[PDB]
Amino acid sequence: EEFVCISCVEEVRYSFVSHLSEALRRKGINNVVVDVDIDDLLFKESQAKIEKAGVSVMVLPGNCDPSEVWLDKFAKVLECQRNNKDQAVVSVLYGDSLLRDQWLSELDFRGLSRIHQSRKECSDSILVEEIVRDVYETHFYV
Amino acid sequence: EEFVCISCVEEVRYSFVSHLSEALRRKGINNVVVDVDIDDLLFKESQAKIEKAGVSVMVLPGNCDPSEVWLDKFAKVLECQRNNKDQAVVSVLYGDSLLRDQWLSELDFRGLSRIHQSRKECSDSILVEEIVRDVYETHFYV
Ligand code: NA
Ligand code: NA
Ligand code: NA
Ligand code: NA
Repeated sequence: EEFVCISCVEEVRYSFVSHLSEALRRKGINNVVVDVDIDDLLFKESQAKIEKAGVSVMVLPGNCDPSEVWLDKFAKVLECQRNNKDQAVVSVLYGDSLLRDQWLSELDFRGLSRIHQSRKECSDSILVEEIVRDVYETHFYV
Repeated sequence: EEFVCISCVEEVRYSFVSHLSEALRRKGINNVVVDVDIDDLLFKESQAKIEKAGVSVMVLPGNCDPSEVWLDKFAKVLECQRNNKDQAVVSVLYGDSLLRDQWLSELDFRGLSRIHQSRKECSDSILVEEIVRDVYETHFYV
């Protein structure tokens, strides 16, 4: 049973991410959520979730400067990918005031090219469906 | 074809409300969304949506003082109910920092008793499902 690991900051754990998780489940795609804001104690005990995931969906705080977010919070998520080079990484730039050019630069530097983004007056429900369709058709549909 | 009208402020139109709308649609429940922050010009042209709705779901900005919100923005929604006393009203106190006691007082004063609320570390996806189950079983299931 392949599954998806969604990583995020605590601010969207119970809002946007909860809808994303439920939409994946409705599609028949098992998933777990990892809050990157937890102590590195609990993170160590959660690393296996990320490492064993067939798909890693990183939901990024797109309103924030990547220079204060990536190394601090998300580098530890991506490093889990090499314990599984069958693992795909999908990135989501989420927020109502994206530092879009900054994040696109950041993701390119990290070698990440599969990117979904919040858009002006585009509904989050549509964004969720877009992420689900991508994960589903790429990895759970043949 | 009975339908639901969801009223809300612009801040949650494309986030929480979009998930609520999509969840109602998945359940087979037709629905439309009215943004209460629009000009009273466009509101007049949207009154019919509210008046003809079998269920009016008011998604309220629960982090805000009801004394600055209700009369200003939502009284005009509830007044549409009497053009249809077959119309039920469901209220949702949405926000991550609810002025809960203030809003409960406000709703009681308005004669409204069907109330869903954001809860500490309770997912919005669950809140949506709760609202959908209530609307569905009360009005679209016999
Ligand atoms: Na779920
Ligand atoms: Na997308
Ligand atoms: Na929809
Ligand atoms: Na509820």
